[PDB]
Amino acid sequence: MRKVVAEVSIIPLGKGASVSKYVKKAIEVFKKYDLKVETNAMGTVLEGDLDEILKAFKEAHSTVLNDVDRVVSSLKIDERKDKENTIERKLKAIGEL
Amino acid sequence: MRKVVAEVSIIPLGKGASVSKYVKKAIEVFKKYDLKVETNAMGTVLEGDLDEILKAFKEAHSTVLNDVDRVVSSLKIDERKDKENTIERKLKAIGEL
Amino acid sequence: IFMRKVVAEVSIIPLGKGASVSKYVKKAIEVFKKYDLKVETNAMGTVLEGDLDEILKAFKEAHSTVLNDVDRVVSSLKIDERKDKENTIERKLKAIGE
Amino acid sequence: FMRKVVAEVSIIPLGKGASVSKYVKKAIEVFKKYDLKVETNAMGTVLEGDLDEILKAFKEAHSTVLNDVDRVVSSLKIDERKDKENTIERKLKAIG
Repeated sequence: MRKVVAEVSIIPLGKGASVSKYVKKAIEVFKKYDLKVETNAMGTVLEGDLDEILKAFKEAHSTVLNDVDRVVSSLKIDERKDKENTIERKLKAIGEL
Repeated sequence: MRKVVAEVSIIPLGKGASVSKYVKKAIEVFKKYDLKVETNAMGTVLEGDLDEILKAFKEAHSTVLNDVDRVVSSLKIDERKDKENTIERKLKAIGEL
Repeated sequence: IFMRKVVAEVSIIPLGKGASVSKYVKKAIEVFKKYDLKVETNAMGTVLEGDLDEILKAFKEAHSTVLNDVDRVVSSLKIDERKDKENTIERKLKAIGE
Repeated sequence: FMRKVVAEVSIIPLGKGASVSKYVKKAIEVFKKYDLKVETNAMGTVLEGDLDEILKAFKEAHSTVLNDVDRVVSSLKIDERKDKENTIERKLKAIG
């Protein structure tokens, strides 16, 4: 287990401004993995194994691409080896929990 | 009032992995403006006038830079003309409210 | 005083109908050329060098120009600023041996 | 089975003294070990090649830099389309 905190956004192009079903489809993929999932208005934060996050990201990106012609997906990872890599700690450290 | 939804992250390249202090300074800066501020584990989501968000972004970036030698800040704007640009609608649209 | 130099990268994603957005990407780039900035376009975004306020204004105009033709646009601006060294594309690339 | 995509990556180490060029250079050397076209710019590195290879390269680059510091924030952005080839060349030509 190599825990990290990440943020992902899967954006489909060519379908117009209303793409909520695609964003929802991606979130469903993340939930299939052993990850804590916190969705916000601009993306989804994930907490879990680095490899699992990488697999989930690829699957989320691919599942949306299956229904559209083009997708721009972003993955940001924040990992430190001196403290626990969790969403709770991160939030508590800045008074957002 | 040209409302948009955005996500920002201000990362200082000074001290080690310890930078929660700077993250908090930025959040407080945003809250001085007439913006809805929703912070998550990987950044802060903002809702409000575009010009106000740009101003806030610059100040937040600057306030953190005042204490360190280098800062890498990110601003992502999501704006549409067919529906209201609110955090509430975005979350409701994907069933995450 | 009239120059607070930084290096930045901008990418604009239009969410419209049809497969291809190069037309809008091109439009945004043309906007950058109206400001006193060094412009280095790559396959995933555009790198800019110049005054922070000018980059912010250029960013807003680029985003707005594309939004003029589509219903929704997701635009990204990343700023890299340091006070211990010069903020230029040149120094960044030479430092990397590129 | 090739699945070509274009991506951009930035590996940013936290806590070492504003100057992190040696770490950025290290990440770049890692990308070069993969069969990917590598085009570095002042704010990141653009990659072209197989998706899995890019994901692996991203992981290894992030990990290599993390080996020398306490914290690293790495970003990966993928742009993939099914209606046209996924090359840096085409993307650049399409926009002049």
